[PDB]
Amino acid sequence: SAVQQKLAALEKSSGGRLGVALIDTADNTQVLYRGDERFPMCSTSKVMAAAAVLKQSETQKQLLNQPVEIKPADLVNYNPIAEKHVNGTMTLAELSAAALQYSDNTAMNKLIAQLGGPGGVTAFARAIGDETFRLDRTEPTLNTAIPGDPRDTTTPRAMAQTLRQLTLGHALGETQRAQLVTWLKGNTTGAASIRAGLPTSWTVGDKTGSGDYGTTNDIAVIWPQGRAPLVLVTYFTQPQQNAESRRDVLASAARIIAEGL
Ligand SMILES: *[B@@]1([O])O[C][C]([C][O])O1
Repeated sequence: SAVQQKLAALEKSSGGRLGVALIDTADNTQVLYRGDERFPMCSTSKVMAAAAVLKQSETQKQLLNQPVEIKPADLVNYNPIAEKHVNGTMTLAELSAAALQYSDNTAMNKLIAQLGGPGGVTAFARAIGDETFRLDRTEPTLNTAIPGDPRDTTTPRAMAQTLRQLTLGHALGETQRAQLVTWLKGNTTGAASIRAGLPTSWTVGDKTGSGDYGTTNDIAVIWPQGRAPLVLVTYFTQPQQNAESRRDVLASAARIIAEGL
């Protein structure tokens, strides 16, 4: 199609490897570019950790209000929110919000621990039918994004389908679903990624991700005004270990997708 030619050309101009999956919920059609290739998830994995805790709260009604201590030893490389609560507590809700809306790495590690380790996050994925997602490490080492390394990867197709189920489907209870959507809509790190390639009137909830090898990711649910929502996953990684982020590629891919609709 025209879109796949344009995405292929974008990829060629960028010098990296681009993965795209769009689901149009109107007719359930899919647009895929390298949709079945594995990409390092980096912080896009945090959506799975938050959703897993949300699933736990369906039975543990008060779980999200459970205070969790933030100790200096818990601090890793990027903790914009946890930093503000060292030697104090944050609720599991506040940690989920920090993981999603500020990409706090310490918060992500507390969610993993709540789930009993990375195997606990991966288990939730299998439970909702995602047999591709795999989380193997904690922050910050899950961001190494080494070419060919299957650890901490998923495919654009698998992630799009799963993000659809979590936000638009019923993988989560109604209250949990609404909370996840509210959290994603309030993401603060995505202004230069998918959002930048779309009309300003469209409502977007997304989770960005970055890591080594110039890995630059964004996954988003999109509510166009008057139109059925869309799910868009954009994964991008590069061959140089110290390559710079390329959020512009994510915006250009989003723009090319928006043109085809
Ligand atoms: B994710 O990828 O987003 C930011 C942090 C930096 O380690 O992780």
